[PDB]
Amino acid sequence: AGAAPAGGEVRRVTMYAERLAGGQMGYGLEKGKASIPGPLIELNEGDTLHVEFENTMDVPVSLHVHGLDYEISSDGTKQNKSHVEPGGTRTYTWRTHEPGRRADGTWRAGSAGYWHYHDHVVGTEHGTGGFRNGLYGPVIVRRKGDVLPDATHTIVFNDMTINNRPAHTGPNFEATVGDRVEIVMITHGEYYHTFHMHGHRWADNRTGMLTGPDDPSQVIDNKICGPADSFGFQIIAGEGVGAGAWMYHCHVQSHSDMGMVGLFLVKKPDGTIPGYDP
Amino acid sequence: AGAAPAGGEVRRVTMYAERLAGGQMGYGLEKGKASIPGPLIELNEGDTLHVEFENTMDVPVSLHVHGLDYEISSDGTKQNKSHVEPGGTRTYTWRTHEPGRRADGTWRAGSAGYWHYHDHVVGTEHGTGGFRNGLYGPVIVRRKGDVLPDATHTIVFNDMTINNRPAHTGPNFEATVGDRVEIVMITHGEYYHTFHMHGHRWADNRTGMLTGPDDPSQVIDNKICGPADSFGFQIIAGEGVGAGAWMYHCHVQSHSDMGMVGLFLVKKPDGTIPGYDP
Amino acid sequence: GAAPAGGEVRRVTMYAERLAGGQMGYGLEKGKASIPGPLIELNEGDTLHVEFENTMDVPVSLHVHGLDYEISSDGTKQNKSHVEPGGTRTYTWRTHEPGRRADGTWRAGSAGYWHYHDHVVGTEHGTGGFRNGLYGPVIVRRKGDVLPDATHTIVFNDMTINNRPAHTGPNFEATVGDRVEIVMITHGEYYHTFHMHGHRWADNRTGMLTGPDDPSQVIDNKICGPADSFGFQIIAGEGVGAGAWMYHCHVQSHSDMGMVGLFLVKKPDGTIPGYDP
Ligand SMILES: [Cu+2]
Ligand SMILES: [Cu+2]
Ligand SMILES: [Cu+2]
Ligand SMILES: [Cu+2]
Ligand SMILES: [Cu+2]
Ligand SMILES: [Cu+2]
Ligand SMILES: [Cu+2]
Ligand SMILES: [Cu+2]
Ligand SMILES: [Cu+2]
Ligand SMILES: [Cu+2]
Ligand SMILES: [Cu+2]
Ligand SMILES: [Cu+2]
Repeated sequence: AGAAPAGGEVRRVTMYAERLAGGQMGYGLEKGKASIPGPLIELNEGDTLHVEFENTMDVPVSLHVHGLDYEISSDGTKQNKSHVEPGGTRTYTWRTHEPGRRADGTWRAGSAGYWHYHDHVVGTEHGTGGFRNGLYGPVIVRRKGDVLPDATHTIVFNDMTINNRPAHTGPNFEATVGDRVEIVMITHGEYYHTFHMHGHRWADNRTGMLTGPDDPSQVIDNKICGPADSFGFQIIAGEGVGAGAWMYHCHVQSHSDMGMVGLFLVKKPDGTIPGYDP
Repeated sequence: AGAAPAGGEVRRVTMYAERLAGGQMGYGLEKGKASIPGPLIELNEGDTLHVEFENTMDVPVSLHVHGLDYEISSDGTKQNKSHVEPGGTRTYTWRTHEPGRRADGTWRAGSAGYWHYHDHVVGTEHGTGGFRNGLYGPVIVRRKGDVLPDATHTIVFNDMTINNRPAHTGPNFEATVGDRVEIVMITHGEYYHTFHMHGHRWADNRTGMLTGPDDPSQVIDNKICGPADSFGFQIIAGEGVGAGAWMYHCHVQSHSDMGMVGLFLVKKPDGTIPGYDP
Repeated sequence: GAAPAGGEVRRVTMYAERLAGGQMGYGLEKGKASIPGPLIELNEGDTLHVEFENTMDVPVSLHVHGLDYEISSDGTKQNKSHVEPGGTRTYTWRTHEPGRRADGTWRAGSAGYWHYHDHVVGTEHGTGGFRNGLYGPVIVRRKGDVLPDATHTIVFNDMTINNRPAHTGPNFEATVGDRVEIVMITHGEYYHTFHMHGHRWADNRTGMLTGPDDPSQVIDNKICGPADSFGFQIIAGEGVGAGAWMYHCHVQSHSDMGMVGLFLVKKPDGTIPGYDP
C-alpha cells in the first residue's frame, strides 16, 4: 500500500456551513454540497491549511479543530470572538508539526492522529445544537511513512445515532476481501458508547496497527468512547475470517437493540456476499 | 508454572447451554455443570477450537466470540443464520493466528489477548436477554512465552452485578502471598464501570505486565470499562503490601454502595488472613 | 530540573477539617484545609508517614491509590483503619523503583499520577467524603523525570470541578513556553471526557512521549470515570501562542452546565490577546 509523504505543503480550501434537509446543518467544500459528517480533511505532518470559511446560515456558527495547531484567533469560539456571524466569512488557519527533539532534551509529539472539527457556537457556547444538526467532520493527519488505505470510512456516534441517520439505517460500508480499509471513529454528544466490530480487530495505539513485534499495545475489537473522543485504524477486510456481512454496533445493549447498528459488507472478488440478503 | 508454548494444536470441546435457577442460563462443558460465568477457554496462538455445541433449552441460543478468527457461519447470530434452535446442535470453530509480517511489510496483529464469548440471540438479536441471564464467559489466548499464572479468576461486571451474584456477595478470591494471580475482567450490559483493586496495580497493556524498562504503558489500579470491554492482568498477590482482605470494587460511588464489592483474600503461608474477622 | 533517586523517609502532618457549607477537606497545616487536598509528591523509593488528625465530629479515613501500604493503612472500616472523631493515626505509604524479579519478570514501579481520598464518610466507600471534598493528588516521580515549572490539579467531582460553583473555573495561568503539569482526577457517579483547546498529550504514564519508538495515542480528549487518575506535562502555548485556552468536559450537557475553565497563557509582556470576561 502507498506511503504518506513528508508534509510541508501550504494548502488552501473553501468550506461552507449550510442548512440541509430536515433542520440539519453540515459543512461542505463547495456551496450546495454540505454533508454529514463533513468532508474528510487529510493532511501530512507539517502541512498548513487555510480554510476560507463561509457561513450561509441565519445563525452564528464556527469551525473548531481538535489536535491540530491553531492560534487563538482560529479557536472558533464566541468567547474569543472567533465565530462567524450570519452570512459572514472568516479564514481559519490550522498548522501541523512533525515530531522532534526540543532544546530541553524532551520529545515534542507530532500532530499525527485521527482528529475532527466541529461547531462551537450553535445552540450553546459549546455547539450542542451544532452536533445535533450535524456540524462535525473528520480530520486525518498522517505521519511520513504511514500506510495508506484503499478506502477511508467515518463512523460517528452522535448521541443515539450513527451519522445523524435514523435508527436501523446503517450506514453500511463495502469492501472486497483483502482491501486495506480505514475506519475513522468519532463520538459526540451526551452518552458513552462502546464501538465493536465483528470478525476484525485493531491495536489501541495511534494508527490502529502494531508498529512491530515490540509494540505492547492491547489489541481490541471493542473500545469505550465518550463525547469528542476520536480514534481510527486500518484493517485488512476479512483477513483470516473471509467474506460476509460483518456486523458492527455499539455494544451498549439498549443502544444496539434500538438500532445503533450497521454492516461491513465484505465481498468476494466476484462481488457476492456469503450469507446475505441484498 | 512456566511460559506459554508455541501453538497450532487442533482442539475439540463439548459445550451446552442450560437453564439455571432463578430464570438464569449458563454455559458448561458437561450437562448439569453450566456456570456463570461460563468455563474458561484457554488457547495458544494458532490453535483451532471446534465447539460441539448443544442447546438444552426451550428457546433459541447462540455462541459468539470476540477477538478470535471465525467465518460467517460461526458468527452465532440470527442475522447470518448461525444460532442454535431449541434442542439443536452446532459445531462452532474458532481459530487463532500468530503475529507476523505481511507481504506488504506491515505487521499483522496476532490473536493473543483476554477475550470472551456470549450469546447473540436470547431476548433480542443482540445478547441482551442472554447477558442478563448469564450466557457469557472468558477466553484467554496466550502468545509463546507469555508468563503462566498460578490461578485465574474471572470478574464480570454485568449490569449492576458481579457475575450475576446478589449485592455484597462478592465473589471473593483467595491466594497466598507470592501467588501469581491472573484476573480476567469483562463488562456487559448497559452501564459503564471503573474496576479498582486495593493494594495492587497492573500495566495498561495486552498482558497487564510491563515488558521491561522501556514499556511506557500507564501503571494503573482503576480502569474505566463499558459493555463488552475485556482486559486482564497478572499480579503478585500481596507484593509490597502483605496479606489481608484486599477490597476490589467498582468505583462508581453508588455502584459500590449497592453491591458491586468483593474481597481478594491474600493469605499468609500458614493460611491465615491477618485482621480478617468475618 | 529532573527528579532524583528516592530513598528518603518523609513525615508530614495532615488534618481532616470541616469547611463552609457542609464541606470537608484535607490540610497540611491546621485551619488550612483545601479542596482539592494538598499536593503530595514523592520519589520512587521514599516512604511517607502521615501523622493524621480528624478534627471533625464524624469518622474519617485516608486511603491512597497506586502506592504500597500494608493493610493497616488501608483506611477502611473493614480493616478498622479509619480515624475516630478527634483522633489521630499514622498512615504509612511506601513506594518502590521498577526492577527485575527473581522469576525474570519486570516489576512495575510506583511512579505515576495518583490520589488519596476518604473511605468511610457517609458510606463504607466514602460516598459522603467525595461529596464534601476529601480528595487530593499524589504524584510519584521516577528518577530522571522532567520537573514542571508548575502543577495544577483538576478534579471532576460529579458535575463540579474541584467542588466549585458552576462556571467558576478554576482558571490557571502560565507564560508561553512554561512547563505546566496537569493532574486530572474524576470522582462521583458520572463519566466525563476531559479536553483542552490548543494542547495535546500522550496517553502514557508521564503524558509525554519517551521517544520516537513510543506508540501511545497522542490525544486532547480523554474519557475517564470515578477514581480515574492521570497526568501530563505540556509546553504552555507550544506551536499555538498566547490566549485564553478553554478546558472543559466535553459531555455536551456538562460543558453547558458549567464544567469549563481557562488555561490563561500570557505573552512574556503579560498580555493575553482577545481575552475578556
Ligand atoms: Cu452506544
Ligand atoms: Cu462480536
Ligand atoms: Cu455483536
Ligand atoms: Cu471539541
Ligand atoms: Cu459500576
Ligand atoms: Cu482504593
Ligand atoms: Cu459482543
Ligand atoms: Cu476503595
Ligand atoms: Cu463531564
Ligand atoms: Cu476543542
Ligand atoms: Cu471546546
Ligand atoms: Cu479509591
